[PDB]
Amino acid sequence: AYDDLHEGYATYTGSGYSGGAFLLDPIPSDMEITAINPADLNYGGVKAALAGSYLEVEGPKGKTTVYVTDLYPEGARGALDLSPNAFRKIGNMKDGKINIKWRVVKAPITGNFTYRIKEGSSRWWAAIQVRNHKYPVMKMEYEKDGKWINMEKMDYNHFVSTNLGTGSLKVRMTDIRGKVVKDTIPKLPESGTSKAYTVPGHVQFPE
Ligand SMILES: OC[C@H]1O[C@@H](O[C@H]2[C@H](O)[C@@H](O)[C@H](O[C@H]3[C@H](O)[C@@H](O)[C@H](O[C@H]4[C@H](O)[C@@H](O)[C@H](O[C@H]5[C@H](O)[C@@H](O)[C@H](O[C@H]6[C@H](O)[C@@H](O)[C@H](O)O[C@@H]6CO)O[C@@H]5CO)O[C@@H]4CO)O[C@@H]3CO)O[C@@H]2CO)[C@H](O)[C@@H](O)[C@@H]1O
Repeated sequence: AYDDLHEGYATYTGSGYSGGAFLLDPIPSDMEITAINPADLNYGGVKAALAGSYLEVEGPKGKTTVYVTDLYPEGARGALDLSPNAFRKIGNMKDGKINIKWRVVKAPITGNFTYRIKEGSSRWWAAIQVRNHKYPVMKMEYEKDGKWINMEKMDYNHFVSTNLGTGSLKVRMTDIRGKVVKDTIPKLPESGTSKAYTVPGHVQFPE
């Protein structure tokens, strides 16, 4: 987002570093992270729209930036569940709950997307996650026989389709601002991949 704004409340949690719902592991233990309420997570009617986004969060004591790694199931609109190293920067740990303002911001990252091909993926069914993206990824499409096919983003932060075809995949990704970039991902196997793997991408959303 270039500009954005939300109000709500934050609490804190030790979860989300490992086994978070968005399958973004490994998460370095000293990263500042957050779980996010389902209503804001599924922005624009896209499941996990905000997975792997970064938020700037302002509390009573200051501002800080967090990586969104997990779902906050019991969260109301605007609600966030921060890691302790983030919460203590913007509020007092003696509080179980604080008022916050927050917004989607550009990821503090460098380089291009990487893609994660989920175990079980094949030409018949594949789940493809985008990582290292500067803004939330709202949409992913691949080209098959001259037409662009929309992939459904899943709760587990991968985009899914079926009968994708043989050969390398031409893909296009759309961010929360409507910016579109295109890339190529190496071919999917004929049989389901026994293990998940990552592939370096060659494109990034614009600044
Ligand atoms: O030779 C005879 C004829 O064959 C035809 O071709 C057939 C072919 O024979 C057949 O093998 C093939 O079967 C494939 C299916 O088409 C395809 O749908 C299927 O996809 C499965 C996949 O195997 C499986 O791994 C995957 O599991 C996902 C799951 O969906 C997902 O929900 C779950 O996510 C969870 C996370 O793992 C978890 O961490 C998180 O917390 O929760 C998540 C959500 O709950 O993840 C798992 C694992 O990744 O599901 C998909 C989809 O259901 O794969 C089959 C085997 O490859 O079909 C072909 C076409 O029908 C020819 O057409 C004909 O000519 C021949 O004569």
